[PDB]
Amino acid sequence: GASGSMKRKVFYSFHFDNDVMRVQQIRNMGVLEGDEPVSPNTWEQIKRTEQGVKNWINQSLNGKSCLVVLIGSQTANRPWVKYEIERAWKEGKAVVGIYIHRLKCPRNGYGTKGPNPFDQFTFKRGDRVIKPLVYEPNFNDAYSDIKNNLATWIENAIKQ
Ligand SMILES: NC(=O)c1ccc[n+]([C@@H]2O[C@H](COP(=O)([O-])OP(=O)(O)OC[C@H]3O[C@@H](n4cnc5c(N)ncnc54)[C@H](O)[C@@H]3O)[C@@H](O)[C@H]2O)c1
Repeated sequence: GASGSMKRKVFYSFHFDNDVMRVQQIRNMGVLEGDEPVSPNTWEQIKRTEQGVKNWINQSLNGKSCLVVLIGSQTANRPWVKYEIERAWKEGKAVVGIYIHRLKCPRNGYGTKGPNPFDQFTFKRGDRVIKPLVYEPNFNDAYSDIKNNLATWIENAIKQ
């Protein structure tokens, strides 16, 4: 029989102006099925109102079992990243973080390691306190380390 592929659909949460090209490398690995971004002009239209942004986030997260935060230098302070993490967690979805400063951006090279966005918050499910999982790729050749382990990392978050 012809072999098939089955990839988990995910929502990527990240700081665009610093990390969009690093996240592209993860898309290129072909391991997860993340939604592609809307165009810049479409994003500007969405951003005209807070309700529009929330509608877009809520709709994009709806059919996703896992939110994947790609952690760069400023991700922890992005207000819509906070909203996305909160929405995914409140909706019972998996939440996981991956540091991406060791992915080499064609423009900015290697990045500054940023704070863990999740550490600013206390997460609970059913009165248990949980810390979302965060993975730190190998300092040298982070691309290959991520590619080899990303699918498992997301399944670990799903089972949490
Ligand atoms: N186009 C998109 O899909 C898009 C863009 C930005 C943010 N977001 C959502 O908001 C969250 C927070 O991100 P943020 O804090 O960077 O938001 P933000 O609203 O602060 O980002 C605005 C910036 O996004 C850039 N941008 C928009 N569309 C882009 C694209 N297609 N490719 C490259 N750059 C693009 C613009 O340069 C702009 O400066 C993200 O996790 C994501 O869910 C989505």
